[PDB]
Amino acid sequence: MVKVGINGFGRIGRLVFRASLERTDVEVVAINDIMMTPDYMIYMIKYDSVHGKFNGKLEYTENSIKVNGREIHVFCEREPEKLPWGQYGVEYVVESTGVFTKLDTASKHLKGGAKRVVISAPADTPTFVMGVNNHEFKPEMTVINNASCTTNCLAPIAAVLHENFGIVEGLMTTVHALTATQPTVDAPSKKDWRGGRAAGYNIIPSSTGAAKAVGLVIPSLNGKLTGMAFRVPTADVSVVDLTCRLEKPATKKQIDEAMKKASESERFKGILKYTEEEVVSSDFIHDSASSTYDSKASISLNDHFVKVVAWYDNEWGYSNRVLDLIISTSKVQ
Amino acid sequence: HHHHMVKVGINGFGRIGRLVFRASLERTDVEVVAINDIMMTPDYMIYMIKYDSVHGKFNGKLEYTENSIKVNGREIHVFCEREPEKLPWGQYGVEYVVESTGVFTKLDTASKHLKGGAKRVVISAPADTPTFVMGVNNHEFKPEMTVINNASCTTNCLAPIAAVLHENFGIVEGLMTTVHALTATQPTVDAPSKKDWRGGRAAGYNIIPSSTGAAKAVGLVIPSLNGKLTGMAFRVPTADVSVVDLTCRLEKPATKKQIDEAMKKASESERFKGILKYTEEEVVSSDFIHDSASSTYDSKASISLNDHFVKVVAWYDNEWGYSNRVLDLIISTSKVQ
Ligand SMILES: NC(=O)c1ccc[n+]([C@@H]2O[C@H](COP(=O)([O-])OP(=O)(O)OC[C@H]3O[C@@H](n4cnc5c(N)ncnc54)[C@H](O)[C@@H]3O)[C@@H](O)[C@H]2O)c1
Repeated sequence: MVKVGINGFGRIGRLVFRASLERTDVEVVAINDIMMTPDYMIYMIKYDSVHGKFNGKLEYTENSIKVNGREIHVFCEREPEKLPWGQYGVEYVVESTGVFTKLDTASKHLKGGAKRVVISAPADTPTFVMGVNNHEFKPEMTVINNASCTTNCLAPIAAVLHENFGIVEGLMTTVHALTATQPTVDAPSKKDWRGGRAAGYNIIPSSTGAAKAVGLVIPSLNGKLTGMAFRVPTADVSVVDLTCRLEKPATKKQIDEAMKKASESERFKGILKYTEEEVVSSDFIHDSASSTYDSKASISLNDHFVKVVAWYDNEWGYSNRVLDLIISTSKVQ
Repeated sequence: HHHHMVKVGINGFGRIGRLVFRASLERTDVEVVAINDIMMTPDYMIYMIKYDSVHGKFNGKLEYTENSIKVNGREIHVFCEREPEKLPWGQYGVEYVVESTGVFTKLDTASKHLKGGAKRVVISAPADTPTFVMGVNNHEFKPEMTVINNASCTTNCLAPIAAVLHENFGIVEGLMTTVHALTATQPTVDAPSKKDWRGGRAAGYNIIPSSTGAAKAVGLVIPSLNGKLTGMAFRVPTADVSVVDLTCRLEKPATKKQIDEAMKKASESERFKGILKYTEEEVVSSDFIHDSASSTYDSKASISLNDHFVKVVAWYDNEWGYSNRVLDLIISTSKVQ
């Protein structure tokens, strides 16, 4: 078992934790969050507005929680440099506070004896998408990141189109569920004015590096994609809308068959999924895929110009990929 | 000199017909003198006119009688007929009838209003009649076209944008997405929708893929674009205001700055004034509530991958813009006899 510490017990931190309870090869042994105490922490585990109630046994002390009888240490430390991760045998720290997305600060987790760090967001570190480039990990890379939820949805789709038909150029939109960075009312957002507007009552254009980032995980696509986002009032589950020009001709049937084949390959099993059903966003709540290709919603203008639609639970799929990446890179020493 | 004030009848006081009516109260180039409906009585009509969850309260005197309503002293006759051939529009001086039943789109069907005395009919939706978008092809109207339609709100947003791109740089091909506010055809809970399974799912709690013919229909108002665009929609939980997201390949190289200039110049032209607007501000959808443009180009949100491949973002109040375009089309075609 790989012993994991979680820094920042938020939407991603708490769902990484629930996901870990379903795995036999990884175990969360320590949690840090400065806005919680252990008794409050088990309340936040128990009740979840998106993913429902957790029904296992939950107990607390003043410095630990117990989940189905297993004790997990709880820190409350604002500075990563001060977290004694090594004292509790933590091998990997999940860095999911949202405020240490830099190699500079995320590396301070190693000072306390963690051995590796996975940042749960894009960062100035090696970047990985499971299914696409996780086998490029090198053992000296002590601090890495798992990209964004959007990159994890788009990269498998782009790899299938590019490998089968070749992507000449592409532009992406993601229609994205609300996240914690948005306010409930019109509020200050110095670096992103539109992002300060009331989240629940607006379609809000937003910038994203996900399409560019696909060029980092798929090098031959460097410079050939870009895109943007619209934030909309839903609680969870987002969708990628990728318009691209293909080098070689592909009928809509050939695109469907390529996506279906890919969803059945060892490389993308559980990561890229395939549907022909009349689905809507809530149908992917608690679906652990990184990407589900929507055959009926995707459309072609012609054999060289297509719009592909792919769904992702931005909370649950990404959290499961964080654990997948930890397991994958842990085998590389 | 000036043009006459066109007398209009509204058939179907549903959401579109009622917003056309409200738009006409804010204006002086047209007046609605008669309203027909069968799900409403005159006292209930003034309640729906007075209060609006999107567009605010109407300030002005509203009264009702057994067969009419009064706005600021002016009497408007209210009908409750089933077979529109008997409707005596001509007795009340009605020149144009706005067909906002949300059903009637058969050419002969809509023509029944001419038996009562109306001269012309505008269908407030796509239909198997001549099709028009203000600023794009309204000057193609011929006086023998007694029944016409104003396309859809999405086509009225997309077509001005496509005209500027196509005329300045040339569209080779394009794929469009519209992220669209809720409409009345969607239910509040998961409910049967036999011709559209996704569209029966609860509207307020889902992103819902949907079909739209709007990108293909651009070929009807811009014939050289026939077969060069298609697209789709995502319905999302907002009350009003939608956005077109158009990904285009261009013939002539265009920098992002040249695209901005072309949209800006179009917004200042007599052809597109008040129809296509331009912004460089950090806007969000609620900033377009009660904005009567067909389309507002969003400079900061639009993005170019290269000089030949661009994504253009354009906002539209799907309720208020289209309602004002219906009245504009009435007026524009009334001048052609
Ligand atoms: N929510 C998503 O859909 C999603 C998907 C992929 C990646 N991410 C990324 O993952 C990160 C977390 O996002 P989230 O949505 O879980 O955020 P969140 O606001 O729900 O959680 C952040 C947590 O960090 C805690 N925290 C803040 N500063 C801390 C500190 N100094 N020490 C310890 N704890 C601290 C907060 O109390 C909070 O519980 C962000 O970088 C975000 O961009 C989010």
